[PDB]
Amino acid sequence: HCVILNDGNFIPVLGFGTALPLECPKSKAKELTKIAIDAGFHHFDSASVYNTEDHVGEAIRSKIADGTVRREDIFYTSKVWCTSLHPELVRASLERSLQKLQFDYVDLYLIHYPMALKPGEENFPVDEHGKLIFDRVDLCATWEAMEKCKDAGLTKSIGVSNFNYRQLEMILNKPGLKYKPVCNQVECHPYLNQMKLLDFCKSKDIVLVAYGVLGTGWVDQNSPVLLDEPVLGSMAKKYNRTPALIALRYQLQRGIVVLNTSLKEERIKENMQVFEFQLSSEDMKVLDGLNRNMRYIPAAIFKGHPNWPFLDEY
Amino acid sequence: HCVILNDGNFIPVLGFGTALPLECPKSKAKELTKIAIDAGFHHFDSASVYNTEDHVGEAIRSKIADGTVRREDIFYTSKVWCTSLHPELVRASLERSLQKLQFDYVDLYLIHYPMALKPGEENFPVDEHGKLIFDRVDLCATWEAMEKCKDAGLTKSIGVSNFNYRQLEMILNKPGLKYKPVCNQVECHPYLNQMKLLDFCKSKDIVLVAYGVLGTQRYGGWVDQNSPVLLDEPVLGSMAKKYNRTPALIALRYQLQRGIVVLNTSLKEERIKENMQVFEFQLSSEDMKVLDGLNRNMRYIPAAIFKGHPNWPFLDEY
Ligand SMILES: NC(=O)C1=CN([C@@H]2O[C@H](COP(=O)(O)OP(=O)(O)OC[C@H]3O[C@@H](n4cnc5c(N)ncnc54)[C@H](OP(=O)(O)O)[C@@H]3O)[C@@H](O)[C@H]2O)C=CC1
Ligand SMILES: NC(=O)C1=CN([C@@H]2O[C@H](COP(=O)(O)OP(=O)(O)OC[C@H]3O[C@@H](n4cnc5c(N)ncnc54)[C@H](OP(=O)(O)O)[C@@H]3O)[C@@H](O)[C@H]2O)C=CC1
Repeated sequence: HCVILNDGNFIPVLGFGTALPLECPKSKAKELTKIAIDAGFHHFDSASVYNTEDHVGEAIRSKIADGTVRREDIFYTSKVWCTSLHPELVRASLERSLQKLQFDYVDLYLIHYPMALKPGEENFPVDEHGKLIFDRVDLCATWEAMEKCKDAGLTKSIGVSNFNYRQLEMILNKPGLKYKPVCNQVECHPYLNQMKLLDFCKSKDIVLVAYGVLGTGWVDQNSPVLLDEPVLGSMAKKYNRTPALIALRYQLQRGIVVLNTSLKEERIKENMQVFEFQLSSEDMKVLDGLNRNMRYIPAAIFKGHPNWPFLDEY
Repeated sequence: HCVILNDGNFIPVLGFGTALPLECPKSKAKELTKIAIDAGFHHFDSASVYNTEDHVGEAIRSKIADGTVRREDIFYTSKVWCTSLHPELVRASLERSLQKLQFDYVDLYLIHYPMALKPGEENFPVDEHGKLIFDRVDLCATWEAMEKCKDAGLTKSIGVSNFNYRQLEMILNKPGLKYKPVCNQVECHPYLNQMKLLDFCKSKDIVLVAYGVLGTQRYGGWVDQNSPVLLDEPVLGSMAKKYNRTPALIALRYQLQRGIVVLNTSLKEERIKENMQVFEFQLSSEDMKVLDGLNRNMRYIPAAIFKGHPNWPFLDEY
């Protein structure tokens, strides 16, 4: 099951992300990758900052050798980090990724955040007081750097992540614009259905790829989470499905491309089930009523940045 | 190595926390307890809300049965959750606990947080909008319930956890006070040395028990997790090389020489052992004030779900 980006390319509605817990060995990514592939996953979401590329790349390659899948049956997304938003550093970043993955190209390249930091190896440069050392950049300048990457054939498509209405407009209403972003990858779940941004994105032919659709110290990790919501728990029993699926399907029927991950092979398989059922129109209106502007990933570490995308209503 | 509490009792300066990562089956705790026991640990920090007591109590009893340790050689701590802060519930919890652990008594009982929630089985009662159902309670009335638990012999010592200046004052300056809290168990580490709260507690014969002394980088998603991490702190990493010790160890040593009781844990037996090494070295006076200069008000455990509560302890400077 796919959908089609405003650049004529197609993308799988269900994607397996590859960001790993701080603990887990980069190597773990590789194993989980394979698992997903054998589970039917063809869409892999990764980023240069995650530092799992080289592994996610190895895994994909491995399944290419034993012919379990063809390179053109795999949609691989990579993202450019904040420390490489300066035009001249955008392409060096994508090639570097490609080098680790040993791919000729990627199927999607995103600007990870509409914010920039001091260029350098350290993905998180900081001062003597421990504060992230920001940096200003002409994003429209960065977007051109991306368009060229698409023209250079390094990526079949390009887009953005964690961009807000204005920031998206800032690019759309760009003088000279050649390619519009095919998507805005943002957190979106029943407690943050991102409708206002979703409809803006729809009225521009841009696809909203969702992450944090299930919500990722003792008290906080044991505080009621998203998949605890009774509006789900019950509705889950209704369809004899698990709440996480109810959560998944909900994002799907909205025409939202949903990402997702797990370290448990038992759950990874379970997520393909999202195609085994539909939600009544009445239930969809019920989930639309759970929203409460609960942004689980605010990117706290950025707050004082000139471009924090989450200050605006959307 | 012990230290004495203002109630005449002694407490091990090094204890093991029995909290478990959301995943790990409640059972894991048992195994982990036994492990640490066989590594020299005698102080075990626990709490009702963790639901690891019956397991932690099974490990201690098992080790008592095979003559590896005697009961009186184990300093066990429990805390009363937010949902049982009403005077008429405090003792019910403590007994509930003793039942699962199968202990005649606990060595220390603390008020887990200065905030209360809707009495009930759910430790995190919420409304139809996902918000926690707060509830007001007269802390002093609770402390009176805490004192009676002492006299009833159910606990040897009593204290508070995650209290700030004012909240401690509000207990100390309590008319008719019988037993001052023996300690204030808070989060404390090189990036949050709690110094101002530390001195106040000392000037009041209240010991300070530090948890999260190494870096949980919790609360927040993957993004925030990457932010500058402690064990990577150069000032520590270097200093560690200077004594041929691990950074975490420099961190545990730093808290000890300040008269602080430290809690710590791990799921790696290799690390649980390595911890005893905190007693094999000393940090020079100079190195001590170097680590003092690391502070940066970095609270990793804010108890975010409580922000809106009337008694959220982390708004005041301390
Ligand atoms: N562009 C951006 O800004 C961001 C992109 N992402 C992308 O999204 C991917 C995943 O998103 P993430 O933020 O982790 O959040 P998710 O919404 O995927 O939820 C995270 C948690 O879901 C749990 N889970 C998975 N399957 C099930 C199930 N069937 N039932 C119950 N719980 C389940 C997992 O637990 P367990 O591991 O124990 O199974 C995991 O910790 C990343 O790897 C990345 O590619 C993420 C954040 C930001
Ligand atoms: N009353 C309250 O409100 C609270 C009480 N607590 C108490 O404090 C206890 C411990 O505190 P906690 O917040 O967990 O924080 P800790 O500082 O104990 O962090 C625990 C982590 O330390 C890691 N670790 C242990 N030794 C080393 C080492 N030598 N080098 C590197 N990493 C190491 C472990 O990782 P790994 O497992 O990978 O080895 C483990 O996950 C709890 O179990 C609980 O009893 C905690 C929070 C709140």
